[PDB]
Amino acid sequence: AMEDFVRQCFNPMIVELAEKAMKEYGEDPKIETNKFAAICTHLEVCFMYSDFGALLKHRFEIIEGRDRIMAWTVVNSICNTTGVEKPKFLPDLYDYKENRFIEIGVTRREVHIYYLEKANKIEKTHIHIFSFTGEEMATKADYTLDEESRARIKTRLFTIRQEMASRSLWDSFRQSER
Ligand SMILES: O=C(O[C@@H]1Cc2c(O)cc(O)cc2O[C@@H]1c1cc(O)c(O)c(O)c1)c1cc(O)c(O)c(O)c1
Ligand SMILES: O=C(O[C@@H]1Cc2c(O)cc(O)cc2O[C@@H]1c1cc(O)c(O)c(O)c1)c1cc(O)c(O)c(O)c1
Ligand SMILES: [Mn+2]
Ligand SMILES: [Mn+2]
Repeated sequence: AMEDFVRQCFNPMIVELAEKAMKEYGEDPKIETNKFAAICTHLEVCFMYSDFGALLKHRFEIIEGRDRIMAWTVVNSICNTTGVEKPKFLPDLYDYKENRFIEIGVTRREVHIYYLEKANKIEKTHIHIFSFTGEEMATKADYTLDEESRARIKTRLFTIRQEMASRSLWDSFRQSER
């Protein structure tokens, strides 16, 4: 059962944020278990990406995984102090070094298409897509992180993928992203 996997594979904080998020949108984590696990994955990658952070003490501000009220407080704080334009939707991070917001995507399809669907849904937000195929794609080929950091994100995705596969959950998870 994909539900049981999610609760074994991901830390309880991540799992809880995934539930809250699904319920906010009216979805039952016990029925839409593939989506449940997708959300956990997007969450964990955002935090991983966050935790990689010479000059600045914390290079990234984390925005995903917060209640919307705090998310916008943090986003408006950053905007009102750095002067950067205010997004129309909440992104996932802010980069203090490059002074821009980042929208992380995670797909189990080919990056190039998911990238495009993301970009259309936003415009000054830097997009960075990962996939379970091991690929990635970022606006203007600027991957923000070093290669050490990205490889760790990619390992984690592949680690999730093998643990799914071993329990035959993978192929469903792969097909459900429609
Ligand atoms: O975080 C994911 O969902 C968030 C919660 C959510 C939901 O509950 C229902 C719904 O209609 C939309 C929805 O948008 C949220 C979301 C936030 C993101 O930052 C994001 O990149 C995204 O694809 C989406 C997510 C990410 C994914 O990458 C993904 O494949 C997935 O199935 C889900
Ligand atoms: O609801 C506030 O905090 C949390 C965030 C939040 C949200 O994002 C969307 C939503 O549908 C409800 C919602 O409730 C949350 C909340 C958290 C609590 O710990 C709590 O006791 C509560 O009554 C509720 C809140 C309300 C306020 O009126 C307020 O001034 C404030 O600073 C914060
Ligand atoms: Mn987000
Ligand atoms: Mn995202």
